[PDB]
Amino acid sequence: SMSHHCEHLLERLNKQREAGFLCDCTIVIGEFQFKAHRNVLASFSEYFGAIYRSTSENNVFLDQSQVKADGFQKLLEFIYTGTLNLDSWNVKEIHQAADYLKVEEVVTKCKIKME
Amino acid sequence: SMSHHCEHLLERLNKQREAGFLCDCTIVIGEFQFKAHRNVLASFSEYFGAIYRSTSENNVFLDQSQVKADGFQKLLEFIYTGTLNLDSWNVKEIHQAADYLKVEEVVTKCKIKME
Repeated sequence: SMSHHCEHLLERLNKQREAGFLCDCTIVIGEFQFKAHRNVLASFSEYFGAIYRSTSENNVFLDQSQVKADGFQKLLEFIYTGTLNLDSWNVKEIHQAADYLKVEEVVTKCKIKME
Repeated sequence: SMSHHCEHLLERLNKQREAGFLCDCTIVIGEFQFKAHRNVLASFSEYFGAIYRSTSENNVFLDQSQVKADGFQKLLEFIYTGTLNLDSWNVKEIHQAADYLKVEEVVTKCKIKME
């Protein structure tokens, strides 16, 4: 019932994101743009949460010298699915994205892996 | 991990709602107003979903002859917690709200109960 309720929610939220529906955040990293929901990002990222206490601008432009787009892609997918498939090649970038954006679930999963 | 992920999300989304944070929907039923998130409402209510394909107005004014505020309160709490505590006195109104707002999880739970 509760796994069913919140899993329903998460699937729908991810369907909306993939459809570009109600996405009130656009995250920019160089020539990459990502559509998402501010309430969802705030739920997992202290960086985005701190931002949305400070401005109503939808667009957040990230420092590309601090976050790789491919890292953020995997991080966003994790936020919207609960899935984090970490391997030797992507782990550093994903770690870097989650550390910069303060998504501590992932940071810890990464350094655990990095061993 | 996944129950943990989506339960985290849901708790945060409900904390945000109770704080009046990022709530881009105000639902009005007579002299009652409710703050919520449009993406969350759309995930569970075909009525609200159909609305957000049609307008960008945040406020939705409901027909109070079709939905009681106390019914909608319990329905909203369910949406944001996964919890639906139905008893003889509230079940009709909650049913009426979920039928009008097409939240089929609840409609069925109600008529199941109503036996």
